Amino acid sequence: GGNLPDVASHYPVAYEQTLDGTVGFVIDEMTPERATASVEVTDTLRQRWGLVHGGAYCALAEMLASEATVAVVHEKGMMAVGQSNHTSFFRPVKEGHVRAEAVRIHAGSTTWFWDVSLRDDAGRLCAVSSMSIAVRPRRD
Amino acid sequence: GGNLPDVASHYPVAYEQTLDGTVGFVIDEMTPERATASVEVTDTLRQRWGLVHGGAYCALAEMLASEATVAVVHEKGMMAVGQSNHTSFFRPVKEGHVRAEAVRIHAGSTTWFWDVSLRDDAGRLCAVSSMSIAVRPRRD
Amino acid sequence: GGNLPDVASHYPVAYEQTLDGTVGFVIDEMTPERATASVEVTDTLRQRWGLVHGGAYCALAEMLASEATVAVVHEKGMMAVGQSNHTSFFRPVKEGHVRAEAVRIHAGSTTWFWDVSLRDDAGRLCAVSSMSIAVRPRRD
Amino acid sequence: GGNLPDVASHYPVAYEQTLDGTVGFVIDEMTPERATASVEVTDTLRQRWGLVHGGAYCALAEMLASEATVAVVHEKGMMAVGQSNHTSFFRPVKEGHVRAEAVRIHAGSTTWFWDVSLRDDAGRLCAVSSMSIAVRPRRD
Ligand SMILES: CC(C)(COP(=O)(O)OP(=O)(O)OC[C@H]1O[C@@H](n2cnc3c(N)ncnc32)[C@H](O)[C@@H]1OP(=O)(O)O)[C@@H](O)C(=O)NCCC(=O)NCCSCC(=O)c1ccc(O)cc1
Ligand SMILES: CC(C)(COP(=O)(O)OP(=O)(O)OC[C@H]1O[C@@H](n2cnc3c(N)ncnc32)[C@H](O)[C@@H]1OP(=O)(O)O)[C@@H](O)C(=O)NCCC(=O)NCCSCC(=O)c1ccc(O)cc1
Ligand SMILES: CC(C)(COP(=O)(O)OP(=O)(O)OC[C@H]1O[C@@H](n2cnc3c(N)ncnc32)[C@H](O)[C@@H]1OP(=O)(O)O)[C@@H](O)C(=O)NCCC(=O)NCCSCC(=O)c1ccc(O)cc1
Ligand SMILES: CC(C)(COP(=O)(O)OP(=O)(O)OC[C@H]1O[C@@H](n2cnc3c(N)ncnc32)[C@H](O)[C@@H]1OP(=O)(O)O)[C@@H](O)C(=O)NCCC(=O)NCCSCC(=O)c1ccc(O)cc1
Repeated sequence: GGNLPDVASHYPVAYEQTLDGTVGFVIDEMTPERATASVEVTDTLRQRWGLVHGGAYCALAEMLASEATVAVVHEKGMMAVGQSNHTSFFRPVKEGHVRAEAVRIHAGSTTWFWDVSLRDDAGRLCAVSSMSIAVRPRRD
Repeated sequence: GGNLPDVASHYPVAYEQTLDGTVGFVIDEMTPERATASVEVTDTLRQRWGLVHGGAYCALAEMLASEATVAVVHEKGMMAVGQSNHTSFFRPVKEGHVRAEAVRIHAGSTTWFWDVSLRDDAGRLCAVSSMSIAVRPRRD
Repeated sequence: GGNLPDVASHYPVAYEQTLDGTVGFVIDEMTPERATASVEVTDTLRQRWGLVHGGAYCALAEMLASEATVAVVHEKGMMAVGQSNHTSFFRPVKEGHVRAEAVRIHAGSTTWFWDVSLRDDAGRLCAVSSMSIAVRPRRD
Repeated sequence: GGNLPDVASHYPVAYEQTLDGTVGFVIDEMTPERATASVEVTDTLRQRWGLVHGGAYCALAEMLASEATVAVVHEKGMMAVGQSNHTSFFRPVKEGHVRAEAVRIHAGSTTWFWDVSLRDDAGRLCAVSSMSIAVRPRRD
């Protein structure tokens, strides 16, 4: 349901059961240099004070940047996992959607790096995340 | 609830409906300088490859560091929100628990900083998060 | 001098004696939303293995982001200081120049955020720095 | 003059000519899990406003964490370079010394991670740096 890249015939955990399926992350565009995703804000994404949870912006950035890397590297026999996620918070989001745009800025042999912007429905920049993704040969 | 600090009579979102209650975060210890929390790994905490989601370590650190700041500052008329969350991933977790310990290292008039360590059931350091928490006068 | 913003009649340390003047940082462009600076690589910018010091990219980003904030806020009675500097290193520099471009992405009442790109003489992205700048009322 | 680990018979750049020798960084203790260094504050370490430059704390952290890794890995045929440096600034330093303690918290096959604390002469925690060091086989 998430439109994550189809790079394998089966996956260990079905979309609807994962963190991402639970909060409702959906990938829209996906290219080697750029990917977008969004999510409808519901309480499941919020913390008790009624704001989108800082963790939700982190998770959306993490999935989008990792999977954008997976889309390219899996068929090359590689695995891609987050090694560093630095998200900074500029404006709270209370409702509507959060919309993430990941732009690739470095693609090394061992590390890819993506800048992710997280905007609210008015287009305001509410958070950014710098994602460093480790790329390593798959163990099996 | 998740045992979050009881600082107000009403909260906008019930624990069990927040991202925190959905994934199952529970605070164990809380003092002004040090707090701990933990979560059972379930699929809701995982991504589709079967590992604990990077976002889940970030969210655990974010709630713990923030709420451990709230516990001190709420009664002083202040709000505390995540301003920066830098989480780095050293070893994946596939199953069991993730346990977090937040140690406060700076308590400034406008910013508190917490180092958070995230450990598996074997005690191994799987991730760390450097949490910066903004502390502002509460709005009407 | 290094062409830093001229906002005060006296400064505690002369350009040529600061770390900035010692290594040779010079600001080229400065507007409220965007600033650029550059430095010639000399041994003073290098570490003992002959590469540009990681600290040198961090210092270039720090001075540029801070002073580009000073340029706006000093006349408003505010001081601006680095609060967080996250620099990530993609490709080393052995000789030539390092050129920095800071693009402002958030200008909040208490925090400004700048994305800084650090490029070699070939235009290649060698490092980036996410600069968070605290903005406070100036003390007597 | 810096007491950096002696792991090779010659180096590309002599200590006194490097950034580190110019500002005066000196390593005191050095073990596989922990290293310390300090530097006397002089104008060469300060910015124009008379404070220690944020870049100086970054550079001290960077050299100490990289070289602490070099001390162990060079004789194993590896190179160690900074891949990420995230320094956060809690209190300015105006004079005296800055004293850095690097503690190793993860030693992977490709990445080592060090927490560095930077204290003033009164022992106050003025800055911290999270250093991720890439370890790679040497090319020659
Ligand atoms: C960190 C890393 C090695 C990781 O690689 P990656 O993201 O997968 O990128 P990739 O491996 O594709 O390589 C990119 C470039 O890195 C360099 N590189 C990568 N691997 C190696 C290697 N094994 N040996 C030598 N150079 C390498 C190389 O220049 C490469 O370009 P190319 O020749 O392959 O086209 C690479 O991004 C890099 O070298 N970044 C720059 C590191 C840097 O310059 N840090 C600052 C200086 S070192 C730290 C320091 O300040 C210090 C100060 C004082 C002191 O006493 C000691 C150290
Ligand atoms: C960033 C911040 C202002 C945030 O404040 P916080 O976390 O709420 O801490 P708090 O406000 O409790 O204050 C801690 C100490 O900071 C200083 N401080 C805080 N607010 C102020 C203020 N409004 N005015 C003057 N000093 C202040 C002061 O020393 C304070 O101690 P105390 O005198 O109150 O006991 C404070 O942590 C701080 O001052 N940190 C250090 C910033 C720093 O030194 N950065 C590096 C140098 S500035 C950046 C730079 O490298 C640069 C280079 C070249 C160039 O041309 C320009 C800039
Ligand atoms: C961090 C900070 C307060 C810093 O302020 P700044 O960079 O100077 O920005 P500025 O003060 O100009 O304000 C920007 C917007 O922030 C909000 N804000 C700023 N100051 C305040 C304040 N004193 N009171 C209420 N809202 C404020 C407000 O929306 C403001 O817009 P406006 O209404 O003034 O137009 C502001 O950037 C901000 O609010 N960012 C978002 C913080 C955020 O949403 N973090 C994640 C959620 S809180 C952390 C968390 O996940 C958590 C999870 C579970 C749990 O149990 C507890 C916490
Ligand atoms: C990042 C890195 C691979 C780099 O390695 P390092 O710092 O040199 O550490 P090292 O290579 O020594 O290995 C440490 C452990 O990492 C794992 N690992 C390392 N290399 C590999 C590999 N090639 N294949 C599988 N596992 C590996 C392995 O568990 C290893 O332990 P051991 O079996 O070797 O004893 C390793 O630190 C690591 O795996 N860290 C954890 C990564 C992580 O769990 N990130 C979060 C989950 S993935 C990102 C994400 O959230 C996501 C969400 C949704 C979605 O749709 C996609 C992704």
